[PDB]
Amino acid sequence: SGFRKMAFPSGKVEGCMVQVTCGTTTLNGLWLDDVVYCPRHVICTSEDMLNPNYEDLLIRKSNHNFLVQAGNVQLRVIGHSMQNCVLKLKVDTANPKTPKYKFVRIQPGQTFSVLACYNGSPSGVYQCAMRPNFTIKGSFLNGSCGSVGFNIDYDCVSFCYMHHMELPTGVHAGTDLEGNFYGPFVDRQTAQAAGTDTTITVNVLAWLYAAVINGDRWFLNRFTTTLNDFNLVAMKYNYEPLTQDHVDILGPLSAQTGIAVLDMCASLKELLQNGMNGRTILGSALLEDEFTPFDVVRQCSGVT
Amino acid sequence: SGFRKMAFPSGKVEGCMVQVTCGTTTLNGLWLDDVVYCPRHVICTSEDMLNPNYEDLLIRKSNHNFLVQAGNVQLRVIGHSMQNCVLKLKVDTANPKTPKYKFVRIQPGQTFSVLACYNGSPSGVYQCAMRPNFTIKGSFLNGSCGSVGFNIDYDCVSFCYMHHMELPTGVHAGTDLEGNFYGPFVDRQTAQAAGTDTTITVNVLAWLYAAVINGDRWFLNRFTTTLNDFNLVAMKYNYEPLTQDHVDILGPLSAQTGIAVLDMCASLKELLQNGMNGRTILGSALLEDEFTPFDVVRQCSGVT
Ligand SMILES: C[C@@]1(C(=O)Nc2nncn2C2CC2)CCOc2ccccc21
Ligand SMILES: C[C@@]1(C(=O)Nc2nncn2C2CC2)CCOc2ccccc21
Repeated sequence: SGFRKMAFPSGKVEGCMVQVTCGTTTLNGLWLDDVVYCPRHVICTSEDMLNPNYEDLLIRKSNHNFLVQAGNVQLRVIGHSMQNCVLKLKVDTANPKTPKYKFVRIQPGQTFSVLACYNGSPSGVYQCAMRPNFTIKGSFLNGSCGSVGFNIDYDCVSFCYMHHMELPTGVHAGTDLEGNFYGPFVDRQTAQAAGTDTTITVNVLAWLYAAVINGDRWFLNRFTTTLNDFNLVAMKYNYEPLTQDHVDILGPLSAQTGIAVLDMCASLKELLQNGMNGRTILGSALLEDEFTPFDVVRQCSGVT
Repeated sequence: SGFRKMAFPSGKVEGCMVQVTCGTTTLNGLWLDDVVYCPRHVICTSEDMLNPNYEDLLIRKSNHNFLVQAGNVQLRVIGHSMQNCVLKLKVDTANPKTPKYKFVRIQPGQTFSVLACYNGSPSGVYQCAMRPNFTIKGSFLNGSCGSVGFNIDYDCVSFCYMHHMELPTGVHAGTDLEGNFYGPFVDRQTAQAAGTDTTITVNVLAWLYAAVINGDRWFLNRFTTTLNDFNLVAMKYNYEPLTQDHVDILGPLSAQTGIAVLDMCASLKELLQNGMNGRTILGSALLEDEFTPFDVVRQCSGVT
């Protein structure tokens, strides 16, 4: 037992991190097969970021201007193209460590692991969620752009995120591996404010189920509620509305614990209305929303 | 910017995980050079755990009774010995993926990453701290024994922990890689209760410095305190006493932020006495103590 904010093992993704340099700018690239993926802002100076015309800035770049280094060995760049906000650099060598992989675009509320990198080298791994306002709250310093977010299904790495930007509020923005930004964000040094960061209700309920499985039961009460009644409270507390799809997804956790989904909603409702009163749930003093119901099942069963 | 509970990249340790089976019991082993390290309780039945005589149980075991599998390939066991609470299985093949490594015994308050494993396969990675009562609060199910805790200094993995046990309270106990338990715990299914789980004061102060660096400054006040005055409050709140050694260790964070160590102690004192009042610091509603001052510097500078 015990329940932790766990990230996927990062080895398969570490084998893909390379360093990409264009002019004075160095960031991270993802090397899969004979292609290196990186944020297109690698071609910009700090001055260009205010109002970059990426197509025009890219005409001045040739294959030899993109320096790609995998560990301490240089990769030969034989092609380059821009797909949305990422550059795809064709190299003459397939990455020998390329794992089985997919490029997926996740939904808000979904979680993933980030392998934070600097100069193509991994610094650490942590678990994130795509917020309902399409930002992530990561740990990213200068040089961390090009670090990726991913999930793993046994031996297949599903890449879902590539880091590009830090908003003036300290939150993070990026793209899927096709270069499309999550949310309305653009790769330009301009006023971009995030919308309401609501709480991922289905994730909190999944985490309440993990708490019951792992022995933290104080918050369980004698009440029940309905989806409509719960959602009035959820609205008031800036929580995502709960749908019948969410109830269905929580079905296995409900079955394993014997606590009906709406009963757990009534427990959550009282926690919202009354607070924790100085108590904790799974070592946290706030309601955690960065575990999906699939993460809870995975961790509570021991999936590898 | 942004600050996260970050674990080290696990690739180097994933390359060392093997499966060890003895009789009906399967757990994890750590393969470094031509030795596989695992908890000695691999030789026990569930019945043996009540009062095992490890030397006597081990006489009935031969090299061929320890089945070691690295991925899907069997390793030939050519020697076996017991060192304290671990077994060292000599195999005929050096692990080709053995990283540069050390075996270190950490102090309470120190943090490390755990690569939770099942049947020699990695399931996830998370950051831990050796609690002041010598327990860890991990996420460990049946079959996770033999999973290891570690730190990394560039390319050198310092192994500090091997998982062995779950106490009836849901907390975890284990050994360093020489097989010596942290704390007073023994590998026997018996009444073992942990002592006071105090808060690692120097870690909380380090995390308050990370919060100021990353923009969360509301808790900064107009006060100062002394070590002796701070420690009276720390005692009342079950916090570890702060020593001049801790003040010295926080020196670089104090320098970087311009906030004297004792001023931050006065901020911590008011947080203890007054609570958070429904506010958060780095997305947490409790004072976090699982970041050392070295972890804060590492993450805030981008060490790889
Ligand atoms: C490259 C840059 C950026 O945000 N980098 C970044 N990302 N996460 C963290 N950091 C560092 C600031 C800490 C700089 C600001 O202008 C922009 C504008 C758009 C896209 C990127 C960027
Ligand atoms: C093997 C065992 C154990 O605690 N295993 C373990 N460790 N972390 C998690 N789990 C599973 C229980 C979930 C079982 C109980 O008796 C003992 C007694 C001593 C040492 C080990 C053990």
